Amino acid sequence: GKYNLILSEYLSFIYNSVQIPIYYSSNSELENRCIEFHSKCLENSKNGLSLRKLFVEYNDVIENATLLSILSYSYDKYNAVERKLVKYAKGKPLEADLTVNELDYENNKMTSELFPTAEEYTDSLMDPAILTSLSSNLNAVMFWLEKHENDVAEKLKVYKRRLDLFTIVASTINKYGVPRHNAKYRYEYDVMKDKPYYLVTWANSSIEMLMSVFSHDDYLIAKELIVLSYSNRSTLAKLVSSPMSILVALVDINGTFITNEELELEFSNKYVRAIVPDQTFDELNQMLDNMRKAGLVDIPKMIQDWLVDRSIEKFPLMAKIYSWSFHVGFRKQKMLDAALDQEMYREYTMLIRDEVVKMLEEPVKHDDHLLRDSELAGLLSMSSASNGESRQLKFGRKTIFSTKKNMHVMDDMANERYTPGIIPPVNVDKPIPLGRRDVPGRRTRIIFILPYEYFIAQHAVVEKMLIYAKHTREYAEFYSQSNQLLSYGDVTRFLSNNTMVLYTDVSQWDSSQHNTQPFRKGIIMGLDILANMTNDAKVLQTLNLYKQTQINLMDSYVQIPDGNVIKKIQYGAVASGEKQTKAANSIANLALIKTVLSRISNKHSFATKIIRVDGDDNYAVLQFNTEVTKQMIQDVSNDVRETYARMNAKVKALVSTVGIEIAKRYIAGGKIFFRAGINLLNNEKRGQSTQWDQAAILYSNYIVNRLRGFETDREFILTKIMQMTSVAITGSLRLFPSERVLTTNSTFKVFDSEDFIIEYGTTVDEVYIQRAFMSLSSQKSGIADEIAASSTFKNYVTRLSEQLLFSKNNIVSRGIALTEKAKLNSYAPISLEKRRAQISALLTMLQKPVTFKSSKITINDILRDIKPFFTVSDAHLPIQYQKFMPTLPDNVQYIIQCIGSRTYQIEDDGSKSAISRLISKYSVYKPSIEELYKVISLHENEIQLYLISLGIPKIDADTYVGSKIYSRDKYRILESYVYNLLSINYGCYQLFDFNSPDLEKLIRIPFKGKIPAVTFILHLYAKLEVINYAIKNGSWISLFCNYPKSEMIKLWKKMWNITSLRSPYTNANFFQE
RNA sequence: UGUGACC
Repeated sequence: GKYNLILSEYLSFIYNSVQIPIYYSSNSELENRCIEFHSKCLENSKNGLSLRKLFVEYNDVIENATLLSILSYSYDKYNAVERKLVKYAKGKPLEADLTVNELDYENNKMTSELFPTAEEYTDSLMDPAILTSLSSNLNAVMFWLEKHENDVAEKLKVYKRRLDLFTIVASTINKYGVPRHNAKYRYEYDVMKDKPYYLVTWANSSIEMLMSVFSHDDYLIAKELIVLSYSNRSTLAKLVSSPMSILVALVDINGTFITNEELELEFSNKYVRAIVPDQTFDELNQMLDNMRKAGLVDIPKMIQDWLVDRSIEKFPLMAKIYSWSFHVGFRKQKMLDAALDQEMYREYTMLIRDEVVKMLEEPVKHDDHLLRDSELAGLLSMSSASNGESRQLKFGRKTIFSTKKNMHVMDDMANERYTPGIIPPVNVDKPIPLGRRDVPGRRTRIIFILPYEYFIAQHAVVEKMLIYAKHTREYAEFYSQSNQLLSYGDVTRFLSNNTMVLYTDVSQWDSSQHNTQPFRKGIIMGLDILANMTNDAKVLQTLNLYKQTQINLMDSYVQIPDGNVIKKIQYGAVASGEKQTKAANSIANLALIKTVLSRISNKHSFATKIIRVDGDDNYAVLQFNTEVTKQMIQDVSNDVRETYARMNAKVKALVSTVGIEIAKRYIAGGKIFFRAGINLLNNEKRGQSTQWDQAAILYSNYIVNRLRGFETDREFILTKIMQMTSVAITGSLRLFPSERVLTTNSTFKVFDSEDFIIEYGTTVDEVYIQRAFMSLSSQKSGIADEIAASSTFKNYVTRLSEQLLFSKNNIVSRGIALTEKAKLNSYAPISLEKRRAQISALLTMLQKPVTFKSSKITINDILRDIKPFFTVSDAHLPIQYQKFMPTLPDNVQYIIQCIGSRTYQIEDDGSKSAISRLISKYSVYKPSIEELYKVISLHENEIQLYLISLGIPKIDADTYVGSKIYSRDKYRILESYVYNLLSINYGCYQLFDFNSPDLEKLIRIPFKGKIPAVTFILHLYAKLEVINYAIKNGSWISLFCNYPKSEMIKLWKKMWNITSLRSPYTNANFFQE
């Protein structure tokens, strides 16, 4: 409940010259007492009278009623920031060292010096792209500095380390003033021309870093990064994190977890000697020197100290730096520079061609329907993103312009222009428009925004490839339902004194031009073989059109902006934007390592324990018939880089016997680590989400970092959420939502009152509000209705339906309509109509919570039903598992030491249900977990129709609707749907083994009948309650269940009428991965 | 309609 208190200290800090608490209650009498109180407060305020008396008079409302929101009548003029900052600006401002960055515009020159005129200006290279101001970040940091002014012992030392660093930011800002943002949180020319171009963005990164400082080591790290980053905006992060790829090969393995035959983590007390050739030490030194040459002092020393003994026990500091390096910010170059950098491949292409065959051989040979109706599949999968050009579009009786793909496909069909048979050119005549990918530390990469003919032509084939990968282990990122802990265990598995692991970053090869030929050619060569495997007109065309996208891209041309002009240049590299990007890249990176290993074999003899491709890295574990020596590693390493060299691939290739480091994960000393570098106060690009949506994403980002090892003070995050979630009524009237409003599991949830613990309403008031918010979940959009009524639209839906099903529709048809009415949301005009409505709705809600006919059941009610039938009792669980993920907080790690961990994702889509597999053998349709959920619960005769209506043959549609399987699917669907509503795959829970024998011990559930649905939810509700108590208390409890039999039937019914909830918190989790 | 692919 501490949020509602911290909220007032904040407003009482920001505004000084009133606050009007607004309460509400599910109880009539108490509510009028709330209504009355509100009034008297407004009135007294509108007379400068003390509210102290009303707070006593209505002591009842303050005690039993629920805080809904807080009114903020501040009559200043959004200033304060100006004044406030001076106190902290006593240090000497920083002076940009305009000689550190190559490209001139990467140096912190004065804005004007980069853009002499307002028409030449562009924030494109510094835009924080977030819906929160720099001004407020400042306010937030001082608010905290104040609150912890009079701290003691260690807490003070945290304040002192921060008071300093914040001076740097303050001193440097005051020298130019505080940049003022506009209605869209953008920094325009007038305000930026004076201050250094990168002032704002750098402020954001420094504040975000200093607020995540605790230990003296943090302070040392923040300090450096904050100072060097004011001048270096391009090599800092790569410099500060480059060493880590060598360090992993230094720490010895003294016990680690491995993967067993059941594909699960298991402890192995073994020892593996880290063998490092001297040459490696030189490389690591050159890296330490490079860091030094760039100003770096403190950080290099830390790695040097650690280098004396290299103890996995002191390694934590190395990982801390590795994660901090990213918080410097994103490297946003100019489209042109980003794009500018861009006989022995016989073996390499032969592999790409064969691998492409293995993945479609069966699908093709058996005239797979997916491949036949590939075009239709492409249409249902179509998104609402960009097609490239802004077309003029007429809908019904309205002429509007859009770039959306879903729009262009409709308008084009309604005019005979729809022609997926013809795959448009992407050469000099029709240059490829470009997109960009920005990341911290790495250089900017460009992206192709190809026309939809390309998606449709690739969709089906790519989905068949992803399936082959799903059950192929070399494809780490696609294999089974596996998470990263399984990949972690596969490496450590064969590590012994007679084997060495070989990791490799191939991100620079995929972008190379030397690659584009063997690539496309290898695929095409494969598509040919496949074509000579069938005679199916449908299959050969879908397979033919795919061959055409590869040929059109062999010689592509790109539209690179160069100021306010769009130069067209011939691009001879494989960029990315295709449907086959990830799959093809994986196929390629794998064919690569296979080629390298095969080559080096001629010299040395080894065994291939494992080969893996995962994103932009690939790796292998080799076994030798003798013991590995520092001289053997060197020899293998040289011949590997040398092999990569003869292919003209600029790639980083290292060799060790204990660790590996790749973009997604890194294994040091037998343990697993995940870079904690998600930026908080700066975003890659601007989307279309709301501030509320962004508040949730910030918190979501907070959580992931925190689990990964980088923690930002939770009071700072809470502060930010207060700013971002507020709503202005007028210019002096600002409304701030309460803890109950922002954390309750509703459609407006932003974060969990307690980290790592998701609560569900267990009080009438909580339920009250919960039902209210839903009442106004989805809002209308005029523009959306108009277009949802237009001919071109209805014909699209209709045309899609008539192609899919045979008999009647409705369940499916009502779906295709909506799925299409939603895609119109990417269209800003509609997006904006929606928000405006949400705000007014929410504006009147946090003013006097409306009514609601309820009648809708949510996972909340199900649980609130069960709760009362469980008896708690103190229990004890000893710690038995050793820590394998060192950065985890303590309360989360404890859980894992007691109950264990898992290496998989709990099926939450229902794809493993027989019915879903049936509909896949005959239909290109894909029902969601929520549709299968409603379907499976229909009367036997209705299911038989649905199936046959989608093309499922009677012998099969009938053999199912009765079989044991059907009855089963019923349970498995609901199981999948419920695991979905409980976020068993996100946050903290995704880590925990919910089938731990140790955990099962603490759950005593006597069967008083035998009805699966009820047995399931009771056990789950118990496992969650037990784990939550442990997450909050550090101790365990045992749960006993005495749930009646007469109740189990009432429940079972509720169970099948659950409604899913949509919210910022929910969408934040999906946005994660 | 300051917007910019695959996922």
